[PDB]
Amino acid sequence: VQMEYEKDVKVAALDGKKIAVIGYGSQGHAHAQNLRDSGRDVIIGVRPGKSFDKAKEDGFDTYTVAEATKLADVIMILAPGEIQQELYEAEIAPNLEAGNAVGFAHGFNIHFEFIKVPADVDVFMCAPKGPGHLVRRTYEEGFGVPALYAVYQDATGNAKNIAMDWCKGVGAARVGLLETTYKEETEEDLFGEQAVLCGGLTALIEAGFEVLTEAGYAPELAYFEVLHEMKLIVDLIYEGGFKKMRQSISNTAEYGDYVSGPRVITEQVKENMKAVLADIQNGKFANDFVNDYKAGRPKLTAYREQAANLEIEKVGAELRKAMP
Amino acid sequence: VQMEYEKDVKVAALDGKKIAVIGYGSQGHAHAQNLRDSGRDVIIGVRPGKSFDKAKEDGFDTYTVAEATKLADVIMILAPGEIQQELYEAEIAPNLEAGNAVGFAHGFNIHFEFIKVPADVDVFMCAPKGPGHLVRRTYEEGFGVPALYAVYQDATGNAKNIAMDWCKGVGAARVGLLETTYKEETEEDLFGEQAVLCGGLTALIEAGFEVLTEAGYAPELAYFEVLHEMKLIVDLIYEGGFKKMRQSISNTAEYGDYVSGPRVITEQVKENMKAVLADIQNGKFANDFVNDYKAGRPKLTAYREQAANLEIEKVGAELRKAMP
Repeated sequence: VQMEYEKDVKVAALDGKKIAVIGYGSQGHAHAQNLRDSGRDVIIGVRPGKSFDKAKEDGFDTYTVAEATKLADVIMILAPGEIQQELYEAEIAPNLEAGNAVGFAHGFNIHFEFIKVPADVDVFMCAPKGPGHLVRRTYEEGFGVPALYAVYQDATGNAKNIAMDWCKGVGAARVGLLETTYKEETEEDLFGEQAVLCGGLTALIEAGFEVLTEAGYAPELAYFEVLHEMKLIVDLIYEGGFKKMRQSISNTAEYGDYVSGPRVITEQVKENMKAVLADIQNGKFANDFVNDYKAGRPKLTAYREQAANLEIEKVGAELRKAMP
Repeated sequence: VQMEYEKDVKVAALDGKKIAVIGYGSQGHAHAQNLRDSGRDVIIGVRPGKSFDKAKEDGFDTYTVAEATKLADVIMILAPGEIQQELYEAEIAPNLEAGNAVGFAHGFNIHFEFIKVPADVDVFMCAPKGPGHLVRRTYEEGFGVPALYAVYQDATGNAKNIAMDWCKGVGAARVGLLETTYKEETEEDLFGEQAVLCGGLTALIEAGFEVLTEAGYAPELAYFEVLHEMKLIVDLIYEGGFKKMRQSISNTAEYGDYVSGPRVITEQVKENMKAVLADIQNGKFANDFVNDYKAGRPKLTAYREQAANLEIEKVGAELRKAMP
């Protein structure tokens, strides 16, 4: 795959199109405002309430989800993943007309087919790889956040042009675009957050904190040596990969990295990751998540409360207050 | 243990002391410049060469290691770990007097007794939890980098005041100090970098990248999904612990974290970490590091050349180029 920029957006396919951003959370706000600022004709579709009035206060023609869908040619759904299906069936699906384009920033619901859009309507993706506030600020400072785009179904023949022009309008084409598919975006993103970025990482930190404190070491220092110091290392990797990080640390740290990394993350861990990937590919994770939501989030409930009781989280909070 | 600040630096024990900083790398430069800006009487001891001239350029009275040691009351050794022993025996030890204080920023060589300092000389530590340029620049902008301080032997009775006044002089007391011991700093620092921050982390990322690319996914998205996106996750952990990070990510991502984290990092991984810790405590890691250095770094050589051949490093370098 080759990375793409503003020069590669061949068609300004959003020209003359009535655009509805569904949701006015952090992400919806960033998308709609960025596009407005770029030149596009943006309205907002929300439940009446906090976000609604803030959208009107922000200067947007705001409506319900249904009427904003009726008025729109392009409808980007930026509600929370867990309410997209219900919101789509109730408010969006009855108001779609052939030749509309329906966008998402995450492939989960379309890929796993919890939502199915009629085959005379385009489904596209623009997935900026950053949080809404950063997508807005980097644009509010004319560069942006790199993004993935994809098309799930192309009824009109313009779906890829709409997705790239969306990524142009929100600033992402300034820094870089990667083409993907709904399936690859969904599965690589679920795997990355589960196996490395969020699950693996937090579990790796927690396991190291437990080894130290169970061996009798001071928890405040352990907090520094498994968590606080991580930011520096990750910043170095972000800017220059393993190579830049391993150049900047001491030779003693570097050698311990090469020697002990493979003793901690073994072949068995790589196997465990494969079983994590398999459950993403075969739909079992997606079903577990959606089932938990439908049951009233009982697993998420237990998880969140156990996590609030962790020693590292209490020690960490105190130390963060002590260091303004 | 509780966090201490400038207020807790009871005595200004560096007052009237001639201070030698041994080494003029980034760490030496930071420590010496901050202390001189703090108004301490700082000379540089380093072998003739560019460092010798860069120090003389920066306005420091600059001598050989042996000659600087002879002039100084307080001698802070900031040469690289691997040469401190030879450097100390040849150049430093002959020029120490009773009531001098010798400083380190890392306890490795004192804790494992590669270096033994006469019993009428203080041995202390001030260990900023950041790299030199950061220790320098934060000082210039009016705050600093947190630090650990410790004392290994206190001959004069002023060792601890000297360590805290050093941390105050380099800016660390602006942010927070933590008292530790030479044994705990050494063993927790070695374990943190090996099990979590450096070794664990890079092996985790690499195992994830391999699982994705061996399963057939595009290497460039995998880079984003196991590496590039980690900066945001870790910044959130740095600012507000797991709690803030888990609030900030999607519920799908957060759910996957709770569910897959413990599948990847198992009890067996925690057992692997315990064996890592044990080889730190029993001195085997230390001896293997020093033996590799004595034999001409042959293991480190192989490791470094293998690291340079990693697909994730080749694909990351291209993408980091494509995203300036």
